[PDB]
Amino acid sequence: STEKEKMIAGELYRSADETLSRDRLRARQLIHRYNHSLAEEHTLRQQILADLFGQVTEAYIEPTFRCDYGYNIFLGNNFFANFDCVMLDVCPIRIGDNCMLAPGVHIYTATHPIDPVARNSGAELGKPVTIGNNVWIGGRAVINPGVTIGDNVVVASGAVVTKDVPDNVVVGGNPARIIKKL
Amino acid sequence: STEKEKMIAGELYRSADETLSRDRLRARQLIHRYNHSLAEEHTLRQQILADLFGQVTEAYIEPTFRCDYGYNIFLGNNFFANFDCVMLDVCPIRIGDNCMLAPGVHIYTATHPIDPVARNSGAELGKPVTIGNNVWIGGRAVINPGVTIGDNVVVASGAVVTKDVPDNVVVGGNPARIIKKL
Amino acid sequence: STEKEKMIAGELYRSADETLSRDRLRARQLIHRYNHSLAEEHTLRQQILADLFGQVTEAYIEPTFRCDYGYNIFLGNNFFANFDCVMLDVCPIRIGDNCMLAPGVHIYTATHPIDPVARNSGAELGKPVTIGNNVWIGGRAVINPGVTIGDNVVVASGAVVTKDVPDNVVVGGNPARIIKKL
Ligand code: PBM
Ligand code: PBM
Ligand code: PBM
Ligand code: PBM
Ligand code: PBM
Repeated sequence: STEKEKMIAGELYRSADETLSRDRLRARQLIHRYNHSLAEEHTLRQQILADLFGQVTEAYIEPTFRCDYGYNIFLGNNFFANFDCVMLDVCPIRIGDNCMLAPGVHIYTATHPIDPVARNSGAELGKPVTIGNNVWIGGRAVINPGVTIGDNVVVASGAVVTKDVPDNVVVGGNPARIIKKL
Repeated sequence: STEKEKMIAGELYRSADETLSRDRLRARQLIHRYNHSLAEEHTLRQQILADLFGQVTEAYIEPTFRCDYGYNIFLGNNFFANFDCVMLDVCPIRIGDNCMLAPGVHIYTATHPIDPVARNSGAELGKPVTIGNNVWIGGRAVINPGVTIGDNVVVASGAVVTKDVPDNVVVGGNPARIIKKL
Repeated sequence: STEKEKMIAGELYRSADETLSRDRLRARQLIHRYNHSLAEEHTLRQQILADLFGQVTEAYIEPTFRCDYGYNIFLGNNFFANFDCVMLDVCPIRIGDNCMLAPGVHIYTATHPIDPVARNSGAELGKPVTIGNNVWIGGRAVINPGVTIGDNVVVASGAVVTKDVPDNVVVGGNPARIIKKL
């Protein structure tokens, strides 16, 4: 297996890999163009996002936006994200329809072994993140690697999501807990 | 009743109202000027803040700063904010005298219904935020919509404030709780 | 004691002090140059950090990076920090070998008295931060003033650290608590 295939599949990979280095530069180029583009530039922004992401249809994303690869982000219909959102997509980040991200939401997929020896060994690895339909994620929340958020979930601002979230609940806190059922 | 008066009053409003859209454009223009202002350009900075806010006297605000409208921000005397502070002022954000915001403090006022049908309906709404005199808000705190913070309050770094905070306490945590009486 | 000596030693100091002011200005110049440097400007980035920090050997720091003075930052071998990290170094921030900071980690040393009269009095003070060897700090964590983090610690994303952390543990939450032993 290619290092890219290993990375996407959530296995140990090498980021210094040639293809991956090139992929990150391509994404950086597109991100940079996205972020310095004007808001009146709809065709350009839409064109850049179609190029960047694995899947996208309607998407309103305020700069500044950031991702690592782009092709690991899969966004359902009518996606909305306020400024300073970060989607670090070492592994697939799959988001359903009608998602709303408030400002400064961070979604991570990269991780490291907790054991220091292993960590300092160059080991690189990620875990996918999946988010359902009609999910609202409040300002400055953090969604950790390997998390699955169900449909119709409201994530309060500043929440740090470390475990799966079932359908139809409001979560909040660090660590995030169920606040109430919808 | 114009959409603007509805917005400010904390009622359902339509952001696409032409007057509100002109208003956000003006704010972005002013914010952009502020953020790219060289350092010794203190006059320019002061004049921009006088033009942007609903009320301001002495105010030291390190770029980058961000707000939505500007005119819903009312700042008391001797206001101070470190870099990357954000005041999303769909509704009034009233802050008393001698306020100190550390870096990356976010104050929000916009909200959404928790019900997904209602949320996906295009319903736009906010709640005011009021902060007292002599309040010190630590790095990366989040102040949520509808919250009132009393006088002489210390908000610990990273705190996420979801409810009123009475006078003379230190609060911290997410959710933020009383840590000690002053 | 020059105000500088007081600042560094964690005593009440006056920031408006000319050398300090010059020192902060110098730091801003270097940071600015670092932050706008293109990637392949290896030589330059490394040269700038050598000039900025009190101690550094191998350090990979993704822009944007930010500090107050630079000379209060002491970094051990093989230092790594992702983008948006902030080290506000009014007092010494001493970090061991093989440290890894995920994006948007904030380390603070400045503080203010909790008493309002004393706070509004112009009182300026800091507390040193010390971090051990082989520490991995997750995305958007906050390390507060006066904290000491032992060796082989993993600080979970979004954790807010307010008290010392002993060797060989994973901490997480706000406030951060021991999640498990390593
Ligand atoms: C089509 Pb392959 C498992 C580098
Ligand atoms: C228009 Pb909503 C990301 C507070
Ligand atoms: C210079 Pb004080 C708002 C951490
Ligand atoms: C050798 Pb002195 C405490 C400016
Ligand atoms: C691939 Pb690590 C510096 C969150």
